[PDB]
Amino acid sequence: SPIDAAALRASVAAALDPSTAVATLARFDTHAPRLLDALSTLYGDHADYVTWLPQWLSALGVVAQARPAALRHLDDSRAPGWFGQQDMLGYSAYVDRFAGTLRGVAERVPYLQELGVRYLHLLPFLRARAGDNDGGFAVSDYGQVEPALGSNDDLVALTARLRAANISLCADFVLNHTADDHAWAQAARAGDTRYLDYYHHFADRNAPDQYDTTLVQVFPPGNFTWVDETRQWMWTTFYPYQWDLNWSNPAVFGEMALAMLELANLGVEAFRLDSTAYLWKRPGTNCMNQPEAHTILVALRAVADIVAPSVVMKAEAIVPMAELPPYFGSGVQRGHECHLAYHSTLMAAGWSALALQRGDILQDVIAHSPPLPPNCAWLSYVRCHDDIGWNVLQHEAAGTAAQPPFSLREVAQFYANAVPGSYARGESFQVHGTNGMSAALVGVQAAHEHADAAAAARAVDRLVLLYAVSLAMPGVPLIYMGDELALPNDTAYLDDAQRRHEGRWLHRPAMAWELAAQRHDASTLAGTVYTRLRALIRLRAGLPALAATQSLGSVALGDARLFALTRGDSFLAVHNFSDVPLPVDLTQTGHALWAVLDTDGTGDAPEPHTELLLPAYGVRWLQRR
Repeated sequence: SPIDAAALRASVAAALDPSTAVATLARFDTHAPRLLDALSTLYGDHADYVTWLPQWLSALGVVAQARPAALRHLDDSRAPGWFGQQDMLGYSAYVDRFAGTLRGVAERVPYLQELGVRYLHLLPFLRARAGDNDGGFAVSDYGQVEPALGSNDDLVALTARLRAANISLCADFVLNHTADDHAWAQAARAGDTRYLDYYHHFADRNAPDQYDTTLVQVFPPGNFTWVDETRQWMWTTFYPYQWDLNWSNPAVFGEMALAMLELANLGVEAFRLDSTAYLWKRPGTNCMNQPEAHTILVALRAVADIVAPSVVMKAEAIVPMAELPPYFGSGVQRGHECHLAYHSTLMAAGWSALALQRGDILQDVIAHSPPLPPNCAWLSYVRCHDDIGWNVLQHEAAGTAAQPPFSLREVAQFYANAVPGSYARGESFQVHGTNGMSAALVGVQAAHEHADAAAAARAVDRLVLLYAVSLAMPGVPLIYMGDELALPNDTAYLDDAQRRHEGRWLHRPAMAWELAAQRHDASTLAGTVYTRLRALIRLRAGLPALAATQSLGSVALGDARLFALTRGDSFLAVHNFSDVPLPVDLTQTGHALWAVLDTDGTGDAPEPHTELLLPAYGVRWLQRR
């Protein structure tokens, strides 16, 4: 048998230089049983399995051999769980909006380094469909930088610059579907049945019709598109020019694993795995969140474990926190799937708590946050390139006997300025999500409109408060580009025939480097925000209690306006989500004489306290000494 365990190790060994292959073959021996078990489960009976597996493993070995020395070094030196250390801070941005090009990004590395960023997410920058391309999410080549943004050489140079600054690049890997002008799609359109089989194709409406009875439409239109060139119905979950890959075909698994490693070899250190819920289709289901989708992620993780162990696997899935634990792996796979998942529940709860002046909403979220397996952590965030999806908080909004319900529509209408008096200037997305920048959402725009200096200062307090919550979490707190300067909404897109249909442009502004130049000027908005965030980031970096290995807990306080969380046994963070100054008796919760840290940037001590008086929207960080 060509696929004997021994012959499989041989397929990989056949590509490696015996002299630099010891480390790779050792990791193969460790992780291959898990990988091969998963591949067998997925593809064991596929007609091409036996002929596919050995040559694919050889191709994997070839890509492993090509792994640059500088990246091999990270593989060898990075400890498990490195991405959850307390000095980890993240930043998410579009390449064009941030600095135009990959070269431009490289030139702004010192800005990121000074901010304290160790984890940089650049939104989709790989070559994407000609014309409409779903904001870069319709990918035409997983192995080539979008030319208007730069070349592969520029990416190599950028990641080398990033590594010197101790920064890790995170890139999107759109696993579920490709642009219809991807090379595989073009080969299908040219009649090559091998590549046609890289996608889901049907000669007539018979199966699509039946699938339509159980599928949920994402863009209410359709899940299938007739392609005249091939005269087939193609599965198109999202836009008609995005064809769903056929993950039941092992060739597709092989190709995508290789594309991942080839990105890693250009210096990508973390993969935002997108649209993973849709990877597996099963007749008679909604074709979402099938067990096989996780098995695929397990297999990809094992490939990374063998070839590029310093790489991080991140689930993109924006869902209620209760639905996230499967991404960290189930059963013997626990700790062997995704390293990271997004804490969207906490994000939405922050905004809700702020609008309703109810810290108890956050208390509840922390109290029920899923425990993190070893080498797993959260991405915590306040905003992102998408609208705020309130739906993740549906469960909490229903409330309980001990927790009063709240209205998600009331929160959304607040932020869309749909009720008189509101300080927010967001907009409803075409319960509907909310578009807008953090600064416009917390009251900065409205304060300016009213020429109100006091109201602007309260807005800043709210912004810093939301970020403080993220910064105390186990994992990577992720700053959305420009929030560190309180960048405002961008309305110019309304005048752009090509962009006006897309409301999310409101919160996708270009970086204003003239405001960035003001970040140390305490007398400016940019400077006040940046300095206050830096104070927290600096403290975070010096607190081992905040590392992802340490516990996360909540402390119930008598007042629903307050919110308290603990990290490990030596850190406590107390928050006031109201506009009223409120006292806290530390002895009530066994925190008497804990020291108050200098979160504001001068008190100045720190000193032991037995009680606190928290200003409106206030944050206090305390350490056990």
